[PDB]
Amino acid sequence: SGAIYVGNYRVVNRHLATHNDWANLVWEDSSRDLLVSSTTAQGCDTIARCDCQTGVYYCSSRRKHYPVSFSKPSLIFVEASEYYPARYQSHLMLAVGHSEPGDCGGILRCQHGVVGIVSTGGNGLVGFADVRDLLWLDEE
Ligand SMILES: COc1cccc([C@@H]2CCOC[C@@H]2N)c1
Ligand SMILES: [Zn+2]
Repeated sequence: SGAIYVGNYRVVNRHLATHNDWANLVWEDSSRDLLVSSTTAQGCDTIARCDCQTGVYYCSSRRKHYPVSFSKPSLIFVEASEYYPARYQSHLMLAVGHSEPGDCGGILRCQHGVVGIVSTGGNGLVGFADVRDLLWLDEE
């Protein structure tokens, strides 16, 4: 589980979005596993605006933050899960590292701020949904 809180936006894994999120939906892309809902309070996360390929992600299933190299956001084939059929997830970054399903929402961060959230992985990989193209998260 986990979320990014930037301005009056909450960014979650689409597959973990709650009832209030949809009701309060701003934007969702099933192909990115992202959902942004509206918030009453102001968030204090900074979104990275960069092409960093190194960062640190939180792994709830190890209670540990791991330094990782990761691929640039790409269209990647992702095996079926309980939440999605087998399909090409867009804007997805892979690293070698431990993840289990429940680690989705863990932040990946570089020196510039939040890069993305754990979305997929397994067999020693972890996939992160990029949020760094979502320039509108920083305004309105
Ligand atoms: C971060 O998310 C993860 C991490 C590990 C495994 C999975 C699921 C396990 C079931 O088969 C589909 C996926 N590979 C997701
Ligand atoms: Zn960066």
